[PDB]
Amino acid sequence: SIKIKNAVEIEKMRVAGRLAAEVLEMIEPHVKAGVTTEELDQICHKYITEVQGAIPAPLNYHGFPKSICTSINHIVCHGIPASEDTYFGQIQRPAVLRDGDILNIDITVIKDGYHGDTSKMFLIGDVSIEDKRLCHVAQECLYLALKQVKPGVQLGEIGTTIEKHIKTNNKNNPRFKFSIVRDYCGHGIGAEFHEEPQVVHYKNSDRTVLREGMIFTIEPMINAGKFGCRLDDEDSWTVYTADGKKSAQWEHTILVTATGCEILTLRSEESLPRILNNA
Ligand code: NA
Ligand code: NI
Ligand code: NI
Repeated sequence: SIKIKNAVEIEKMRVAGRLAAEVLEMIEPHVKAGVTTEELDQICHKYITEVQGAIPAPLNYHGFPKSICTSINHIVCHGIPASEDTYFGQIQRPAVLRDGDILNIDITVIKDGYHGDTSKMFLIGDVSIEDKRLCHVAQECLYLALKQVKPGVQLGEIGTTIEKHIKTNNKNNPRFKFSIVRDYCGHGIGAEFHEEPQVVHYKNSDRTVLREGMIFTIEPMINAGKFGCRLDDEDSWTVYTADGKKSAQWEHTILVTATGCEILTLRSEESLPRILNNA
């Protein structure tokens, strides 16, 4: 059952989404070669708890051992902040940022019982053209999906729009060909982290109709190689590309408006409007 938020819930979700964006704005100057993901987790936990008077959701309700998810390079999602690089058998489980890395920081804040969920890519020092393209095309996927959202649109149009963009990029850029992760989806979000509906990022024909007052996440994960992932059996959380190529993701929490959508997690650096009129 999908929740339609009332005026009061929308204003609390607006506050939680602004707070989630603010964490990502605050952390940026700390993100550089030689910093551990553990340090970023400490800086974010202190800011969320002591400055924002909010809660980091992963730590408190999801059984996650830390306050933020930090996914580097071939990590797709749910990277665990740590003070040292470890190994999942022969697979690197990184925690220390190096020149050339891409980094996803995923933030989920609760403020007065409502969730704000968002993530972005950081480019660490001199990043390859390949890796810049991957991060840039992943954000184009999110932006283009957002431009399809308005009351009356079927949910399947989101993944169809993302897969159309990736098929177009693959036709026009066969040196930089990408795939869409199938294992993880966007979701209704509000008083509860995981609400209806599920939002897949690949071509599908889900007939669920978007309505004004629905709030959900769009969070496409784009792989530089094949679509498949592998779960870390040792730490229960770290998701790797099955082929060891890099993966990039961007996430926004969005409110369906009368004529389009509101990006509740929009950041100050983004050249996307806070409110899209898609009618
Ligand atoms: Na990645
Ligand atoms: Ni998230
Ligand atoms: Ni999410």
